[PDB]
Amino acid sequence: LAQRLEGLGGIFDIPQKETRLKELERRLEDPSLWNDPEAARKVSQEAARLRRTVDTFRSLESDLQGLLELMEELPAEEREALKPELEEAAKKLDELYHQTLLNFPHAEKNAILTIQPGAGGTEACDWAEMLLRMYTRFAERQGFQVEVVDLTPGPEAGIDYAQILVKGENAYGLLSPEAGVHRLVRPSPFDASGRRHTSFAGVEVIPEVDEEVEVVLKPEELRIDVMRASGPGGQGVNTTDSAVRVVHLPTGITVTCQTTRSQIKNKELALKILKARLYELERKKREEELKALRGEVRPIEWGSQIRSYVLDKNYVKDHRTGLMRHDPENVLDGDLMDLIWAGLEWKAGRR
Repeated sequence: LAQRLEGLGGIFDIPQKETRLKELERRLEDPSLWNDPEAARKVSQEAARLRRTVDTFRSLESDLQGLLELMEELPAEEREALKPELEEAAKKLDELYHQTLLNFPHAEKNAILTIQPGAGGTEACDWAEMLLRMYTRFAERQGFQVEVVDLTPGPEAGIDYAQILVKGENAYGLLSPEAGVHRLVRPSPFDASGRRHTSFAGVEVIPEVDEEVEVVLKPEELRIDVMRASGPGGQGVNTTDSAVRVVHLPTGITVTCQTTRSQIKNKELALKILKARLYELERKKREEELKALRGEVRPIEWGSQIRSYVLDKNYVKDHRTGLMRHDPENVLDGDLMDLIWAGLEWKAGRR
């Protein structure tokens, strides 16, 4: 299959677009439309990378009969001058594949992940907090920083809403195939009869883009509110603390943010998120469009849960990818990579 990566890694169409990014950049009247010349050198990496693909499969296929020398002799002065080029290769292969699985759009950008319970009652709020812990642990073990933009606790337990900002390379991309509905099956700690409950929570992920590509906001298009959760009776120093709710009147889109103390840094974040949600509202719409042009029915949508975590029977099962894991306790503690790559491939495989 890594043989067929060169299959949909496009290597017959890509060897022709390379000698193109250069010609448009050769004419002196290129920087006339500035927004095109800046993405012709960046896209020209794909011009040089393909040779880096054949050059690596030739270097790789050395191994197809390279260790023939070492399996015939063990010391190797000349051969170990080629093997340290194989780990730059063995690890250049994974890279390639995982590199190609990550190039969409904004795959590179940080991520804004949001969780809200669905049906199930108290069970669903606990489940939502569980997913939050899962993604927080996921970030943790990946070297990403997490900024709890907001976190609304639930009536009786768990959370009623949560929204985080995961900062790190390809946060969006990696987390992107996780957007969807998640189903939980197990007996509820909240119900005395050991009756299995079924609970749901949905997860969203959009990317935190570059604000330059984002619209600009009219102060008169917003309604800033400074909120103080709700202190039980004691509202003396609780009359003005630090959380701000920005509303975007034209849409009704709203963003709340209690990350820090400085009420002024929070407005900044609330607005950084808000901007990105509008940006998302656009793309979503700019795509409901190409359907107008030869798109009369339903595209490709998955209604029920994308993944199931059924604990009393000890397995986690991704219904799209098909990947089944027997250690839900690990999945639930952050170990998500294998579920992700698989999702990325399932998503790629359909573009």
